[PDB]
Amino acid sequence: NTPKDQEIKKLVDQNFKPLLEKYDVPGMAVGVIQNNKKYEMYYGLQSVQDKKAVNSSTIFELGSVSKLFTATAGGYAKNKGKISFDDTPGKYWKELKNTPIDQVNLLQLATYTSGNLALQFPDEVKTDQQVLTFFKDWKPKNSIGEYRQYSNPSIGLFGKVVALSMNKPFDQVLEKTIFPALGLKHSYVNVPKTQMQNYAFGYNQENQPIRVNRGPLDAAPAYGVKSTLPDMLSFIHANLNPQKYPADIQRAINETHQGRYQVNTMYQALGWEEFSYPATLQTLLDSNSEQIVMKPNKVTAISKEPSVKMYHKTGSTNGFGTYVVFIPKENIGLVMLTNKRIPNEERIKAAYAVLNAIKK
Ligand SMILES: *[B]([O])([O])[C]([C]N1[C]=C(C([O])=O)N=N1)[N]C(=O)[C]SC1=NN=C([N])S1
Repeated sequence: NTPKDQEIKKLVDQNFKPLLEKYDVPGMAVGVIQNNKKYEMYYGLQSVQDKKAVNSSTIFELGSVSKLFTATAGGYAKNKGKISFDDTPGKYWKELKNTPIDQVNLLQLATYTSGNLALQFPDEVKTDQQVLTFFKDWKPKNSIGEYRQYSNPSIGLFGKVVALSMNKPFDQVLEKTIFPALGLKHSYVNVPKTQMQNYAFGYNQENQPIRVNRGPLDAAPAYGVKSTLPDMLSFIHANLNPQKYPADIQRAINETHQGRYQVNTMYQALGWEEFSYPATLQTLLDSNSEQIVMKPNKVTAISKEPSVKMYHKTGSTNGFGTYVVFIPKENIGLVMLTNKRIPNEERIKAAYAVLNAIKK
């Protein structure tokens, strides 16, 4: 026989470890949770110049996986009566009243269906007034609610409206409310100086050490969260077992599991991307295709409400890669964290092979 932990370690060795040499990745953390049992696998260095090994205290930048905490915070404020998904941003940011952006509702902002919001804020938009001027000068292009265009400013305005409804800055909404409620003790929007020695360097395509740039404050809901592998395994555990939490946090997590519309085989939930399970590999790869990620796509109402579902989300900054995935019916999830970007298809393919080969 071979113990289950050695079986998972071998599968991660055969599928994820080759990616380090293939893409010259300094460090990697891979974690699997199955039936409430966590398995952690660390590779390489969190800092090349310091020869510091990746370990359970290593803090990675989550990139777009931050959007799952913004969605959770949004579901929390919705179930606590602070917002309604039918509300518009001008209701909470009063300066946006009687402006074109005030016709899009909060759910449409969180699911990227405003009809005229690109992937990124403009480069010059950085200060608080510049973000307000951007949304004030916003004008519609496509019919509101009909086309999904993956957008950081879109969910950034949603996260900003969520924070205003709780009378707290967004970084406090996560670090004072959502992170403590989920048991995450090493997840940050702003890493304190006492934890900087655990903050890994990220590495660009020239393997130069880099870290994320503090852009507009309203970009943190889009890609500004940093966490460790044990905290992300706890976060996957929360999505698998929402009953571990009081009602409003439990309903917040379930809110992020409810698909809102379809784009081909992809269900757009709150933050999470949802799929019928079992999913083909090409279904999961399609979700990160240039056509889905970079272009506007007409949305369709959900036809098949999936009874058996699975969810995932890719995330990247300039020097980090992330991938999270879980399947509720199999009580299993996976997290991948790297301090260098690797193609999204390689993260999806490697996790697909690991999860399907793990004996249930
Ligand atoms: B998110 O990860 O999806 C989002 C979009 N994205 C994906 C990728 C990729 O596949 O490599 N790159 N961006 N991530 C971001 O928007 C990161 S924005 C940053 N601004 N400054 C930095 N140093 S990272």
